[PDB]
Amino acid sequence: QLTPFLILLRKTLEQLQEKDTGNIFSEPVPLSEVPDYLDHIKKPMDFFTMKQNLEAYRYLNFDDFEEDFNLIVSNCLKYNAKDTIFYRAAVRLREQGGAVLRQARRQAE
Ligand SMILES: COc1ccccc1C(=O)Nc1cc2c(cc1N1CCCCC1)n(C)c(=O)n2C
Repeated sequence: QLTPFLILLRKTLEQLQEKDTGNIFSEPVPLSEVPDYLDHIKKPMDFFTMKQNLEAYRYLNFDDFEEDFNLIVSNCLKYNAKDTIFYRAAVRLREQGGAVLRQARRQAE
């Protein structure tokens, strides 16, 4: 049901954000500091934006939620060179966030 699902997602988002130990993915990539970001990235995403989306009832299924998480990672791997803190952090988040989502999905099913 909807209310239990939304409770699950809120907890899941909290746990995903907990894996961002560099605090690298918790606000939008700042265009004032990374001015060419939108030359390469179609749809920016970050955990604050996901929280706004969650609280506005925009994630009513697990796939839509997981897709936005996957964008946080994919965008970062795409934009940044391999030998950067950003790329390395995204690879780690993919692994550790992946684990959180697998557990959450087992709960939702
Ligand atoms: C607020 O961010 C900055 C402030 C001053 C100088 C530089 C930055 C900055 O480069 N931030 C930044 C760049 C990112 C980035 C994240 C950030 N910040 C780092 C500081 C906290 C907010 C997010 N991700 C995920 C990327 O792929 N890129 C290129």
